[PDB]
Amino acid sequence: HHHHHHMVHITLDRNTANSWLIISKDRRQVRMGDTHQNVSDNKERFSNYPMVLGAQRFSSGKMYWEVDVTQKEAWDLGVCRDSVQRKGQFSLSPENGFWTIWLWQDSYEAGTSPQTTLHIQVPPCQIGIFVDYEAGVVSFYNITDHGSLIYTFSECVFAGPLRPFFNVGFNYSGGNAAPLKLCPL
Ligand SMILES: O=C(COC(F)F)N1C[C@H]2CCC[C@H]2C1
Repeated sequence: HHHHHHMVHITLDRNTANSWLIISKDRRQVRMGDTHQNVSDNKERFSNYPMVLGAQRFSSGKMYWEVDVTQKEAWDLGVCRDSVQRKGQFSLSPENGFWTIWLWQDSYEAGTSPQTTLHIQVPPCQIGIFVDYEAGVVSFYNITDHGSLIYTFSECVFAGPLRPFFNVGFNYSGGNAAPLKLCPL
């Protein structure tokens, strides 16, 4: 792909984080803590899952960023509407305002309803995410495999401002403690 020139500097929004997340000082890395991180509750925080949003809001244009997923067993990545549900249980789907892929139990899937199997020969250590607001496109790229396409959501109905979306996953296994990291431009 040739989307690298639309690179944007994403930072994480502490106020949206689940209360167990630890966001680095530079707001570029997030991981699961082993306990509540001693913050007050607020209506923005994802309550049920280890999720956080980027601070940036996008309503036009083309945007690209990269995320490091090295040695994680489980995670979700993509974009979502600014007005997604924060509290209780929900599925990741375009109907609920999410355009995402994930790793879970040694398989990669796109967050369609129902979910779509992905065909990845080279397990990615870094994922590129491209959004074309006007075209209604969200695409995912395998940076470890020379930028190969993973998945394209097209005919997207955003229906609002978009925010970068992250889920570090639970760590029931003890094998999923590693952070998500926003990679330098
Ligand atoms: O955004 C989409 C589909 O495009 C892309 F995601 F593949 N949508 C929005 C959802 C609400 C109506 C049915 C669902 C279709």
